[PDB]
Amino acid sequence: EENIFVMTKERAETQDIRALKIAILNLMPTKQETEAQLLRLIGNTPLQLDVHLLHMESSFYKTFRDIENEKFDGLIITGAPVETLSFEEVDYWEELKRIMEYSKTNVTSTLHICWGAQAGLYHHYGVQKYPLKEKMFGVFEHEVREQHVKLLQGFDELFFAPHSRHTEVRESDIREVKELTLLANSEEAGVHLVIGQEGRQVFALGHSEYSCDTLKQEYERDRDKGLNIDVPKNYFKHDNPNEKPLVRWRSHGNLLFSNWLNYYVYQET
Amino acid sequence: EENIFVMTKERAETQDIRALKIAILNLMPTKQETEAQLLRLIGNTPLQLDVHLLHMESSFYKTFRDIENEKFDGLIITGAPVETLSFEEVDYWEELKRIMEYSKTNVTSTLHICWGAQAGLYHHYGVQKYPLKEKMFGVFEHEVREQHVKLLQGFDELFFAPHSRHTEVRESDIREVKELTLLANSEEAGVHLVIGQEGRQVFALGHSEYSCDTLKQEYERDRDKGLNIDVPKNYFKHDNPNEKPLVRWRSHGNLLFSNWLNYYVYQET
Repeated sequence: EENIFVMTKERAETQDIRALKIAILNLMPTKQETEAQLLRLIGNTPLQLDVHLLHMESSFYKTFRDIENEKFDGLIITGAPVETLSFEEVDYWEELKRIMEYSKTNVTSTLHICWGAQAGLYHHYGVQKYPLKEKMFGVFEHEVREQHVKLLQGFDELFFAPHSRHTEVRESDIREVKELTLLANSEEAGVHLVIGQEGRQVFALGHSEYSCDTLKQEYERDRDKGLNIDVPKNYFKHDNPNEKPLVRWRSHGNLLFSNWLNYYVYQET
Repeated sequence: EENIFVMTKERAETQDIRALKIAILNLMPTKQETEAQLLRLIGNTPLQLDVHLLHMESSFYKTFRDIENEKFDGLIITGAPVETLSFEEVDYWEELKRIMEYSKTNVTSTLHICWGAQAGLYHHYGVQKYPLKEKMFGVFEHEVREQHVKLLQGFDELFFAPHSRHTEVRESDIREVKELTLLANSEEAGVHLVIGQEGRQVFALGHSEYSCDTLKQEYERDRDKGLNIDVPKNYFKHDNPNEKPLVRWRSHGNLLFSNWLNYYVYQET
């Protein structure tokens, strides 16, 4: 045949797509590290992003007051160093409730990380947290629990993710809630990824956003405070803290944030 | 402060980038499956791709004759069912030599898969292949051997990839070649990813392009021919062939092809 056809994979015409409006609520005291991590991870999209930084009310930062009449495509609520308290004992609990209630109506998809996820689950769905006898601490094997869920687009069926917490939510408590769907659990570490109301909320209980040495730094920090803490599991070679950490969770951290931004924060029509 | 700044991750301005010209040389007899797999995998880029299908000389297909005066951004040379023969005994060896020589000068980066990789290594660098006493067959853990190599951008330090072959190349033989750099090996399966001349050639000895049931189909095909073949390793749960395969290699198959296309096939200036 004289005229041969070619296969053309059409370029992504994202040029004319309106920028995604994204807010990050950093509840951390070690503010800079978290911000940097999340900023790298949301680079995982060809789309343009306007990132608004927020914090509580006890110069790039705003408060809920400044945005309560605004709408966002996405919101990230980080973890916080308050997990051993009852939710209501946390100083800023009432302001956090206003933000989370606001998120139902004014944010397309809100991503909750670690304690922020527990807070979101508790407030929105009544899921309680519970103390662990020792810290769930290391990198753990997870398994995908749902097929054909956009958030898990491209995930390996088995994948690694870090956890760092002295508390937990229980699979059984999440199972009871119709509006929740369990996406990824670990035989050892339990619940990691959960989605609520079709992605209206995304909850990540582990710390997929962690960078290379985060667990290492936490280990040494706690060890120096004189805490009795074990080496993070499946992190150091031979459990030797002088060794370079093994990074097995990087790819699925990128996939999580990329799929969130691409399929949940961005909506068509 | 009255004027708060926002962080903006700028959208990828790939709109005005010329389409990447890519050729796929399918040496397989089971032609359609391979083509489909590779086509899905090269969808992993926001860039536009013109894909030209080629085959040997013993309607979307062309031959080397049609393109010998052309230049390509990228070329994929698949594997083939001829691994037990000496390279020179393979019917189309001489035409394949012309193509591979052509690739040095007329293709920016050529990706070689499985036997195609052995052929490329042998022809370009004198690396010989050797018979295995039993088939290297299953999904295997690999480790990254080089930091800061674009092809391994976003890779976990440990990752899974399939192998399916009764022959091998040896790490030591690859080590001797200055123009070759070993990127990923496996304690069990040996050499997987190698790069030659700064990405001018990329060699993948394993089969990261394999889809879910490929190893399953091969197992049953060989078992039915009356061959004595073991269950693929780390593939079926409990080594039970009636079970759904475990897919641990999907993410790094996508990363491989995405990084190849983005950082080796596409060049600036």
